[PDB]
Amino acid sequence: AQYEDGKQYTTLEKPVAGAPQVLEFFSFFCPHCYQFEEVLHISDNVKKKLPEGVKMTKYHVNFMGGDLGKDLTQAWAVAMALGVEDKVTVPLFEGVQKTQTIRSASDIRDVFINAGIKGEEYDAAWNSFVVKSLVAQQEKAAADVQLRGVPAMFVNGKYQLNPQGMDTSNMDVFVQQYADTVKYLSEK
Repeated sequence: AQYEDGKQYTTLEKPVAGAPQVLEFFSFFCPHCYQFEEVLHISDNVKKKLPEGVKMTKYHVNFMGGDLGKDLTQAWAVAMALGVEDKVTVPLFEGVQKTQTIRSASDIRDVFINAGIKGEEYDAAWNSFVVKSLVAQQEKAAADVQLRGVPAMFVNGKYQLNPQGMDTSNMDVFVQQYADTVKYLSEK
């Protein structure tokens, strides 16, 4: 077949019930994640090819970057709670990996302030139980699939993308193969 288990994707031998339809994991410390998001725009090209009625979820992970890594998982929870993912993703990635100006929770907070989120609003969210539950959801989802590396994408808690079985000579062509594969898995 054109799409085969074990080449463009793998099947979880332990399928996760009630998992989000399309679930992406990343870390702001993850170099391939910077490429995925800032250069390839994987999330965006996938969403644009998803069937109607299929929603996309993206979660941060703790297992890179130590203390600051967990702070970023909580910050990403704040981003999700406030609905400002599309304003803070680029400066968080560039702050960690490009300028290396993010070294503390306060530096993370500066990114949101510069993005126009009010200090009181950020602080209230940071300390909120709604954000605590969002941190919990992120941790649970990664735990459900025994997650050990990023970037990663899962479809219906059943299938996991396998980009290493793909031609990367042309970045455009790789991205569309990735997206077409997610669409195929979504219709399975």
